[PDB]
Amino acid sequence: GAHMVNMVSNPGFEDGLDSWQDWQQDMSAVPEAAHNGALGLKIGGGKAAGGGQDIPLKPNTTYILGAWAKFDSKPAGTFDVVVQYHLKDANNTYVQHILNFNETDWTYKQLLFTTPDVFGSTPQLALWKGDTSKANLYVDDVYLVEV
Ligand SMILES: OC[C@H]1O[C@@H](O[C@H]2[C@H](O)[C@@H](O)[C@H](O[C@H]3[C@H](O)[C@@H](O)[C@H](O[C@H]4[C@H](O)[C@@H](O)[C@H](O[C@H]5[C@H](O)[C@@H](O)[C@H](O)O[C@@H]5CO)O[C@@H]4CO)O[C@@H]3CO)O[C@@H]2CO)[C@H](O)[C@@H](O)[C@@H]1O
Ligand SMILES: [Ca+2]
Repeated sequence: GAHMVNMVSNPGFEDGLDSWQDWQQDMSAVPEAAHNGALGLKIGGGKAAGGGQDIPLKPNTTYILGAWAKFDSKPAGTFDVVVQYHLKDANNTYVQHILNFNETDWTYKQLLFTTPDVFGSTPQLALWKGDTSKANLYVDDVYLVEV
């Protein structure tokens, strides 16, 4: 109203891996992983792996983080979607806003948070598949919207 601002670049992986860092060389944008559109992100099983992007959030602002994910077989651990940054306080507090997934059917989760007055480091959006079973992880439509 009149627009909703989304802060995630290439949120649906429709531009492949554009804008996303592939930390463990274990990511591909493939039709297999799509929940919407032509592509989704597949993070390959067998080792902990993930990727992410840096996001310039505004201070004192309400954001909604949301994502769709599923594992293609039962995981031991989880796949986590995280917004993280440091505060500029005495303890340099590291803040993490976390969605945890372990489902084998496509599942949507979301959370709301409000950013501080000042950031101690540039916010990062992390897609972290910490599970080490053979399960592949699909994730799609990762949104971070200002309201
Ligand atoms: O690989 C080369 C590449 O590395 C980049 O650095 C990456 C690195 O590769 C990743 O391994 C690393 O992954 C970390 C995630 O970013 C971060 O979100 C995650 O944080 C954990 C946290 O440690 C943990 O305490 C927390 O537990 C919560 C549970 O999830 C909840 O269920 C429960 O209720 O509460 C607890 C406590 O809050 O979970 C979160 C989410 O999993 O830790 C990951 C590592 O274990 O990210 C690095 C980037 O930040 C590097 O930048 C590149 O330059 C390089 O090329
Ligand atoms: Ca998609």
